[PDB]
Amino acid sequence: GPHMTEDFSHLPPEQQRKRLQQQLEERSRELQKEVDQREALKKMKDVYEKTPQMGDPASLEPQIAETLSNIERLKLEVQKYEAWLAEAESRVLSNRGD
Repeated sequence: GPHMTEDFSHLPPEQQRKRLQQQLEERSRELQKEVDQREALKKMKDVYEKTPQMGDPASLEPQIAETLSNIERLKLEVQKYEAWLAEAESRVLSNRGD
C-alpha cells in the first residue's frame, strides 16, 4: 500500500492479528541484531585492548549496557506480541457459529 493507517482497532479481527505478527518479526529482528553483537561487544573490546587503533573500548561501554538493557526492552516486546497474538485471536475464536 501507499500510505499506512495508525490505529489497528478499526481493522478486522482477522487482519488485526496480522499486525502484531509482522511487528513481531521486527521486534525480534532488531533483537537478533543486537544479540549478534551483544556478545561480539566483549570481543569488540579486546580488538581495541590490543588494537585500539581501530576503535576504543571506552566507546563500547555505553553500547554494551545498551545491548544488555535493550535486549530486555526488546525481547520483552517480542513477548507481549507473541502473547498478544492469542490475546487478539481470542476475539476470533470466541466468535463462533458451529
